[PDB]
Amino acid sequence: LLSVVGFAVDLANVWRFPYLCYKNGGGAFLIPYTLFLIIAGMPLFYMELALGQYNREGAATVWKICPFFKGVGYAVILIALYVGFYYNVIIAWSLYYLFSSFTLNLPWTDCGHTWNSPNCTDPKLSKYKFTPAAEFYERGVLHLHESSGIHDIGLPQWQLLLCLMVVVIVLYFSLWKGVKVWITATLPYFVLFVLLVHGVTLPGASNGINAYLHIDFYRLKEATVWIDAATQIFFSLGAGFGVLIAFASYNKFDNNCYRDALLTSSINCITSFVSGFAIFSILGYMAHEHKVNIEDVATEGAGLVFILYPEAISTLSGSTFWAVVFFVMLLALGLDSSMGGMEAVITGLADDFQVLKRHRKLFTFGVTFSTFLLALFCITKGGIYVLTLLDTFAAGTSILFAVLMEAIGVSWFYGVDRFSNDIQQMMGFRPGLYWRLCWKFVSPAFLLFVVVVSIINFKPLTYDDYIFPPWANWVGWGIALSSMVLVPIYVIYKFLSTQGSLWERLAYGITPENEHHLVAQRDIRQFQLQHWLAI
Ligand SMILES: *[C@@H]1O[C@H](CO)[C@@H](O)[C@H](O)[C@H]1NC(C)=O
Ligand SMILES: N=C(N)NCc1cccc(I)c1
Repeated sequence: LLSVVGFAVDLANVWRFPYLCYKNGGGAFLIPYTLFLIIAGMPLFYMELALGQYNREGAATVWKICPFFKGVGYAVILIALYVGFYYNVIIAWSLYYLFSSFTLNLPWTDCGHTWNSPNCTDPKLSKYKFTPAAEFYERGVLHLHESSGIHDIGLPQWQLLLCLMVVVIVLYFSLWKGVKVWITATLPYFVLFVLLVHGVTLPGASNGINAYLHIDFYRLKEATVWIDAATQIFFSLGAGFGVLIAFASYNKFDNNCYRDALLTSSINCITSFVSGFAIFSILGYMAHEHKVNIEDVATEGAGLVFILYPEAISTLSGSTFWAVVFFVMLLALGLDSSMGGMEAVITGLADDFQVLKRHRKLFTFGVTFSTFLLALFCITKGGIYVLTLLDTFAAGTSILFAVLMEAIGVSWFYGVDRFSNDIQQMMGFRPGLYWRLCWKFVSPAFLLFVVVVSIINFKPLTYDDYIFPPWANWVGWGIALSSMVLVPIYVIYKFLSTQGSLWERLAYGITPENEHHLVAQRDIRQFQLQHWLAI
């Protein structure tokens, strides 16, 4: 019953939300987060679920309702493929930490090991990169010290190569035949609650809680926090990768997508809040232990959780049991999230091409073995730089633009009243005025604003104290545009491939393929003002 908390929690909420929150202060990130969850996240979540469940198609072939928008399905499939590259490397880190967490002297506790620089500092006898946990993550896991930047990235690390190989083999044998246990669905919440309890009882964590609950508004005057919050909203819920549409493809018709959207968004909100709470309790405790400030006590990159959660584990009694339990939780959660993403990709491209649906094993090998070879850039010596580049640009302005185009193609060109009648046929009740106003007007306007301020207010990409070269930002914007350009390219392809006059081309591009016999009789809904004045 209610296998929804095992979809409402994913590696985003527990790995990416921590550093996005910490990077943007305390609750100054939580105000835009819940705002976008109320006006944009939940409406588009419910819209994607209803679309997939009604049309019975994946992310690419759901756009037979307005053919000019299939480029958006291609774009979200490419977003998912881009995210998988650096997303399986986080699972490789999880597996390496789980393998290293089977000793009784955890390697992130003392710093008399071999991966330690002569500049270590121990609070048991600061610059937040000379601590045993940070020096284990950077030099004992990543081997980042052997890399001068993103230009000088070495060869893929051997042991991380083994971990990534295991991860990719597991993903293949999970996805090679199946169309897709509850303990791996409730263990995230158990671990998060244990961590919350210990964090609130930690010494020095009151300061972290005060810093987390403190809402500074000069940070809200700027635009970085809003773009971060929007991107995290569409990264956590999954709207923008084709995962919700591909998973609703297999739902029953009478399934209540409304209550699933409501409950998933609510669990996501409370889970992210409790996750930030635990994270900042650990951060306050770390600032107390290392005798520094909370603002410069840890990294603001993707490896923040691999320094925070080991540091909290190192305090609990029986630290090895909790290390093993936490990293099994993280590994299983990441594996489920990656199964979801790769199954979104495979379902989209297999409902699009029937030869890809017939050869499920070969196509799964092609999708998995390609994200393995391209994840070899993120497991190099300077692969944290490639992972930062991808995390910044693979799902950035791209996913916002993609969900904006989904909302537009469903609300304005397909019809929001047509979509509402579809939903009323599926479940039995019209969505409601709040939902239609968010689908048609509110969510598209906010998404357009965020995309525009994301393109016009763009900060150059940096790691902790390392500035990426300009060509790195050019490469990142090329990665972001490789998906945002699929929509106009498909519009121009579908326009230059439809026989007929200009108006017949427009009609055939905006009319669902199920009703392409109407254009012959010149009966097009979108060509009347009544269609666009439907609220
Ligand atoms: C350690 O600190 C010294 C400062 O005297 C510096 O010269 C050296 O490069 C540092 N080694 C590292 C960061 O590995
Ligand atoms: N659960 C969310 N929101 N994302 C998970 C995800 C997305 C794209 C690709 C992969 I691999 C995994």
